[PDB]
Amino acid sequence: AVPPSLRLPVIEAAFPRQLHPYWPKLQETTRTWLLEKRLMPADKVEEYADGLCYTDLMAGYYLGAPDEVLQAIADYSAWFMVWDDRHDRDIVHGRAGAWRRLRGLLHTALDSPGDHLHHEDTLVAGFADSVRRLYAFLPATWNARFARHFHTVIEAYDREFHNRTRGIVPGVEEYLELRRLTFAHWIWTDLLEPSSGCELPDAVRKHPAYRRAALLSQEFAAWYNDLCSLPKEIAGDEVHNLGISLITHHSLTLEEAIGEVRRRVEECITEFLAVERDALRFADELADGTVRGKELSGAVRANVGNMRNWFSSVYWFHHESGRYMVDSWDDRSTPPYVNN
Ligand SMILES: CC[N+](CC)(CC)Cc1ccccc1
Ligand SMILES: [Mg+2]
Ligand SMILES: [Mg+2]
Ligand SMILES: [Mg+2]
Repeated sequence: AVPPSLRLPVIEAAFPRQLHPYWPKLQETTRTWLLEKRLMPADKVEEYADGLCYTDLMAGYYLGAPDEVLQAIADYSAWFMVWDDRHDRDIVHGRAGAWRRLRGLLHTALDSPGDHLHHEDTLVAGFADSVRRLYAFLPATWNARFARHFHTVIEAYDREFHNRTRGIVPGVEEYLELRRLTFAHWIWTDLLEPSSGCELPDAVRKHPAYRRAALLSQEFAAWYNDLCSLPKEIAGDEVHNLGISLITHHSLTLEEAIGEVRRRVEECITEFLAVERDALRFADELADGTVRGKELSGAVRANVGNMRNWFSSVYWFHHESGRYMVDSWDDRSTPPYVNN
């Protein structure tokens, strides 16, 4: 059961959870990867990794993915969690130089991951290993789009570094634009395609129904994260959160901001339900009787189905993962799974 302040009855009633059959092997393989790439200390891997539920999150999202595709996605996603932790710790400890150098190496490794597989910085080497594997599934045109999207994500993280160092809370609209990048909306959307085995042509993925369904899936996920991660983020002096922007710039109380974020999250669901009908009609239209048409139709249908799965996976992840359980920590500002 979910606390009433975080409960979304429409998710529970209309978005039933799904789990990829590879999940049991995925859980252990990603844990071993985190250990072997030295992305987390061995004792913290053993104590916390399974409880963090990072593989559960992805195995509830990219249904139908080939096992090796899901493995690369899960490793990359766990890396992404550790990177968020490193970014936070660099801010907290004022390591502007270390952040800047890491930022530059990630930009370079993103374009040439093979060159960085054995880099002295284990965080860079881990990134490169996952990215090189992601680059082996689809044509180089997809790889170039992934890279373009992630260069933008890195710079959004750099903007967050500047905001927190300068004591700046973004305005609400500024935040919503930034959040599409710090949450990596377009990366998760890109990764639908290797999961269904097909790079979608620009004309297909830029169709308004596909774009809008993809957007709303990610807006829900990011703002639901904001709702559930607000306590940990307040305790950690994090400033990036829709609720924090509302409190700071619209002078809402903590209770008023929670209610406002909740209402915006709820609206994402029913806006998605409306556009999902249009997106599945588009999927039907692509089935024009040709082989390629059947392939594109099936791929769009699978991707839209996983856009829907993201709602339930993200919902339950926030209640299962130890990442957000600030009430259990000795130091509310320092999560125990983080390298401080
Ligand atoms: C730091 C976490 N994350 C993914 C690694 C950054 C993009 C957002 C996220 C949080 C919770 C669920 C799903 C994604
Ligand atoms: Mg964070
Ligand atoms: Mg973050
Ligand atoms: Mg958060």
